[PDB]
Amino acid sequence: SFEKTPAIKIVGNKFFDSESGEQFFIKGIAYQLQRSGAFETSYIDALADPKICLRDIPFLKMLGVNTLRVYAIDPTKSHDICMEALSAEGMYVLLDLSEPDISINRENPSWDVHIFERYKSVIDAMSSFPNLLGYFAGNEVTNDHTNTFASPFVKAAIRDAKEYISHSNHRKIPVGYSTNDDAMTRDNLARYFVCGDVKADFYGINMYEWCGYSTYGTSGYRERTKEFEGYPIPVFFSEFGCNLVRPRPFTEVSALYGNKMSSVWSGGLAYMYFEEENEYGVVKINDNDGVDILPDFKNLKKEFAKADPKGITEEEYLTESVECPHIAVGVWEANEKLPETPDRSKCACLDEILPCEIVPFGKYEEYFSYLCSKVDCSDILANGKTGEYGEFSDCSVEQKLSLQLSKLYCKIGANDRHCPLNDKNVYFNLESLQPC
Ligand SMILES: OC[C@H]1O[C@@H](O[C@@H]2[C@@H](O)[C@H](O[C@@H]3[C@@H](O)[C@H](O[C@@H]4[C@@H](O)[C@H](O[C@@H]5[C@@H](O)[C@H](O)O[C@H](CO)[C@H]5O)O[C@H](CO)[C@H]4O)O[C@H](CO)[C@H]3O)O[C@H](CO)[C@H]2O)[C@H](O)[C@@H](O)[C@@H]1O
Ligand SMILES: OC[C@H]1O[C@@H](O[C@@H]2[C@@H](O)[C@H](O[C@@H]3[C@@H](O)[C@H](O[C@@H]4[C@@H](O)[C@H](O[C@@H]5[C@@H](O)[C@H](O)O[C@H](CO)[C@H]5O)O[C@H](CO)[C@H]4O)O[C@H](CO)[C@H]3O)O[C@H](CO)[C@H]2O)[C@H](O)[C@@H](O)[C@@H]1O
Repeated sequence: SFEKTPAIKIVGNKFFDSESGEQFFIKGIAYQLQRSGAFETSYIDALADPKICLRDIPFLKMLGVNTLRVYAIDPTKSHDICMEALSAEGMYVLLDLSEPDISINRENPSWDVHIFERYKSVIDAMSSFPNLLGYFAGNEVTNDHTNTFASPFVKAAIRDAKEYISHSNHRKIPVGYSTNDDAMTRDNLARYFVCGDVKADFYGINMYEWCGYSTYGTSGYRERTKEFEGYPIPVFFSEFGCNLVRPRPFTEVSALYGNKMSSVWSGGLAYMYFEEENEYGVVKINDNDGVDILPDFKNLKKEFAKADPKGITEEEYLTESVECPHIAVGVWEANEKLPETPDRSKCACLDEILPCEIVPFGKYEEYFSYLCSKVDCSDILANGKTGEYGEFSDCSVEQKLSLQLSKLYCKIGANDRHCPLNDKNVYFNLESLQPC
């Protein structure tokens, strides 16, 4: 049963309970374990392990959260027990689609079949749950003025995730973006993610402006609120909880759910449940695998308990694209033109027909240098600054390398099955001889 968590839907720039019509405000906390290699996932999926989630849910209930943010799940594992247990306590999940080893690389961005398949797998693993609030298609990808060209790749991912969900049988779970709070890029990022023909469904900010005993005015929350007034999609703090002063009083929570902010913001999620020697936890897991409550826990509990956002109902709420920011060198370099939807079938042709391949089974960046000095690699280049994307730029890194390897082989024309790269991961594809 999911009775206690009816699906949340979006209308304009607010979330609503699809059954009651009441505005939904997030009172959340980030919930993600980390390991302190070839045999286990690099990330830990607490939602795949009942003994973990069932341990923590009583404590989450005590905090008074209705939402968790989870950054990584393993789509090969079941999640129904933990998701059902969360639902039974009125709790929803915001979930990143990426994981540390499969994400858009902010410094060398690509939007390709490998990352897209990761996104689809998470969508197919998690979309049956009514308490799946939303998916993030990226987290802090562009994070300063030096990597703004990564943002078109994120927007393509938003487009493609939304279309994959739309064409599937699943409930249309919204797909949004989570950003940091760099003063130089934050305005352009917010506009970019709602400009042109592709838009984020919602927008979360990792918000650390309020440290210690700050105020609505001095913290910055007042100005942030003024600037998001009328922003066309729901906006919330995907993280908050600056730890400069401890124990964190979390007085920002009083502001966030107060009358002035509640008209603009859809709430927020504290960062985070687990203590990881980074002093951001509200609990610490002991050597006995038990939960030790930390000094922050009671302050967050008290502040959420007191939080009573006055919203508006769906019915009362109910009663021309935005221009993309202009390009300026060193300042804003995210082209409006987006990479194409990765095409698994086109890219799989490379696996079948290419004479020379590199298996997925330091090397890569060096092998590109070498190959791309001998053949023209334009067809695998992706440029988010100029909006120019090569024909095979959506294929996996290994497919892109294999294409260049095979072009070099054909250019040489020895036709002797010696792939022109002496390396254990290189092989001559025998299927290439079979007569996309
Ligand atoms: O320099 C050349 C070498 O570059 C390497 O590539 C680097 C590349 O791997 C790296 O990718 C970034 C991802 O790792 C990153 O993944 C995100 C996680 O960081 C995030 O963690 C969250 C954290 O943000 C929050 O504060 O706490 C959470 C709870 O603890 C924690 O989970 O989770 C996200 C969701 O799972 C996850 O996506 O994502 C970035 C943005 O998309 C990626 O950029 O990027 C580096 C550049 O910044 C690259 O250097 C190559 O692999 C090597 O071959 C090269 O030698
Ligand atoms: O470093 C990697 C992590 O980067 C994050 O993104 C960064 C982003 O969060 C950051 O935002 C700026 C805020 O930090 C800044 O906040 C200011 C407060 O820190 C300050 O606290 C005062 C304190 O200075 C004083 O000493 O004592 C006071 C009493 O205790 C205390 O309140 O208050 C200021 C207001 O008076 C407040 O401004 O505000 C800036 C302007 O809004 C924010 O931009 O900016 C960084 C770049 O500059 C970002 O890199 C990511 O989210 C993390 O995931 C990364 O790990």
